[PDB]
Parts: sequence; structure tokens; C-alpha cells
Amino acid sequence: SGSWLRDIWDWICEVLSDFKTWLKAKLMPQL
Repeated sequence: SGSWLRDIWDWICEVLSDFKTWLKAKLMPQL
């Protein structure tokens, strides 16, 4: 047994910050 639920929680924290940068990177046109 272990803390699999918590393991995904921390992983989502990185994806949450990444999603914010991913949206800005995709919205940024060729410059």
C-alpha cells in the first residue's frame, strides 16, 4: 500500500503550471 492519491495530486500541480505556460506558448504567434 502507499499514497497513490497524493502521488497524482503533486503531479497535477506540475501539469497545472505547465497548462498555464502551454496555453501562452500556443497563443504566442511567430515572433
